[PDB]
Amino acid sequence: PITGLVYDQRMMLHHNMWDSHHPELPQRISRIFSRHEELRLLSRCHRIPARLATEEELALCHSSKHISIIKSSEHMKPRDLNRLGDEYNSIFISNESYTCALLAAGSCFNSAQAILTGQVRNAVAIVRPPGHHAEKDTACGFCFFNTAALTARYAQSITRESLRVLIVDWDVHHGNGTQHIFEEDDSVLYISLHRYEDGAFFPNSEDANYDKVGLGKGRGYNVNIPWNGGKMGDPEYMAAFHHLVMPIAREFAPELVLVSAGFDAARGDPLGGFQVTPEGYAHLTHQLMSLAAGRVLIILEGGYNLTSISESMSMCTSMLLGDSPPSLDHLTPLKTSATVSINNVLRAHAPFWSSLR
Ligand SMILES: CN(C)c1ccc(C(=O)N(CC(=O)NCc2ccccc2)Cc2ccc(C(=O)NO)cc2)cc1
Ligand SMILES: [K+]
Ligand SMILES: [K+]
Ligand SMILES: [Zn+2]
Repeated sequence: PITGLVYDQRMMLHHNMWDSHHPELPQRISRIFSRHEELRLLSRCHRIPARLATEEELALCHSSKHISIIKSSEHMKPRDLNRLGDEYNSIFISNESYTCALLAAGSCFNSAQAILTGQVRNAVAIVRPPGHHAEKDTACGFCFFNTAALTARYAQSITRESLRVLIVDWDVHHGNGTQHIFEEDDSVLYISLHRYEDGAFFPNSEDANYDKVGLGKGRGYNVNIPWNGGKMGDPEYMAAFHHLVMPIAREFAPELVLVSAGFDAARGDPLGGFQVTPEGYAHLTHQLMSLAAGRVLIILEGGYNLTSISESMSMCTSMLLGDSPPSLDHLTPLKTSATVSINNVLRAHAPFWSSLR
């Protein structure tokens, strides 16, 4: 029962060459990694080597046009990199972005393979750039390829096509890319908790609302938990896990759990506006570990307070290693709008899940 860890400093090379103060800094992952060494979590883990995703593996979720357009950025001069990135919503590109995107996806492939072959029980992936905003045919919100979506498809390719994968997305933003990719799919259950503000928060789309339950055979397999008008924290996310995430997950019975683990909902994040504590993330991780015989892969998405994301993700790795979960409140009453949100999701998904009756 070992925990895997994958990290490669080459993923720092991707950067915003016109703004050295951009929040998607290279030091996001180096600070997370350095904290794992200071807390002596690194030497307790088994080091998974990073690798490059192949274009065939990328084609599991993305179109040939999108892959070839991102690949062509390798050769561009800065003036043309700037024009190309301006065609997207919140995207900056450099000459090494494609390679870094390949390394983030290939690293999680090796981690899922290590989990599904039994080499490790679970794993953590300290990777960048993130992926959950990336669509089949376009890049968006600092994401080029959908690392979590690709990993679920890669997981099915090395086991069986119908492998039931649960994607839990606790990044403060809606994973619009992951939802659309698996929207008609009933083998991948997508559960996202995200700040919504009636569609005013990025990515500013009503697709993130609670009534989007999936399409076709995927009806019931898309669970949006949208927060509105409130500084959500540990009590709200714990109650969402107790009423929605866990009863639906246990009925779905996943064989593999992927966590789009953004930490921009953590306390102190400069743009998330929430106050989830590192002990809160630790509790959420310990919960998910009770699923799928403990086969949990935690993939870094967003998070932009260097101290916050380093302490938060370190708490998650400590849970995967088997350390005792923190004791939290449980009796703290929720903000009223959070009870409204949880009740709205229960109402929209009760027809599809007998555990929600
Ligand atoms: C350079 N600096 C300091 C910022 C730049 C953009 C924002 C921002 O606001 N966005 C969201 C957004 O709404 N942009 C439109 C807009 C228009 C006018 C005013 C304000 C915003 C970008 C963003 C995208 C994805 C993720 C993510 O993947 N997180 O995990 C994070 C952030 C903040 C600071
Ligand atoms: K989310
Ligand atoms: K789905
Ligand atoms: Zn985010």
